[PDB]
Amino acid sequence: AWKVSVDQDTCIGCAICASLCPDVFEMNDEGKAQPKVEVIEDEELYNCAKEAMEACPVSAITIEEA
Ligand code: F3S
Ligand SMILES: [Co+2]
Repeated sequence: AWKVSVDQDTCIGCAICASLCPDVFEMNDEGKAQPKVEVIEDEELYNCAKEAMEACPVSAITIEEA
């Protein structure tokens, strides 16, 4: 279980995330990333989403674990 989130104020619509890792991060009505999933449990999906996080220029991707 890894829930993903994206601070809506930090984000600039740079869009490395939607590339890179597309099953996970999708560009909303106002050009700010959002996730397509409320939970990730596949690890290869996770990998791509952590990749995204390590990459986002303004770093507004936060992944989370329970
Ligand atoms: S800028 Fe926002 S659009 Fe994605 S790559 Fe960073 S979270
Ligand atoms: Co389960």
